[PDB]
Amino acid sequence: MTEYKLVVVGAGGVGKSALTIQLIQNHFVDEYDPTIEDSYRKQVVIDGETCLLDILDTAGQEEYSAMRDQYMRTGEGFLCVFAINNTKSFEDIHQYREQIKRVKDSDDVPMVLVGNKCDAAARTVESRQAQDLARSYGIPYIETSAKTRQGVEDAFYTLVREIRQH
Ligand SMILES: Nc1nc2c(ncn2[C@@H]2O[C@H](COP(=O)(O)OP(=O)(O)NP(=O)(O)O)[C@@H](O)[C@H]2O)c(=O)[nH]1
Ligand SMILES: [Ca+2]
Ligand SMILES: [Ca+2]
Ligand SMILES: [Mg+2]
Repeated sequence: MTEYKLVVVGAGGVGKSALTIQLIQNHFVDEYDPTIEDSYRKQVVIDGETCLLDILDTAGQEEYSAMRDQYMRTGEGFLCVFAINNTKSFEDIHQYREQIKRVKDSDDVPMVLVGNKCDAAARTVESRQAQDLARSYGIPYIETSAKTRQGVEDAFYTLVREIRQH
């Protein structure tokens, strides 16, 4: 069966782990335990193909920025996550997209932009602003909530579909 190596990146606290755990384990993690580097595996059927997803959940706390480079090198596609109630996390995306281009040494890496926490009441990043950033990179934008599970499968499965176009 086909294996896809996916990496989830973005600032601290935006919900990378909650998104991943919703996908893999079908529950919402309410507490905040910062991640170092965790890996998950799951067999799924996507568009009639039996796939193995190997997901690397990375640290957003900038103390681990150096260790991240070597883990990210093996990734085939990246989920770049910000939170729609955290303007700085959106402004930080550009940096993660530069780190990816450095570790992969390529300008054409499969990637999806994810605006998480779309259940939150205090939105400061409008959908149009994120669509414009995604358009500049040539990638899809999807909004998610790890809390309600909205968009979670869509975000990960769209990333697989992007890997398949490359
Ligand atoms: N309301 C809401 N809260 C969320 C959502 N996703 C994550 N959270 C909450 O935000 C906090 C941080 O989530 P977490 O997934 O640990 O963030 P992270 O990006 O993995 N942090 P780190 O980079 O430090 O590992 C948790 O309290 C979690 O419940 C969401 O979609 N909606
Ligand atoms: Ca819970
Ligand atoms: Ca985490
Ligand atoms: Mg504004």
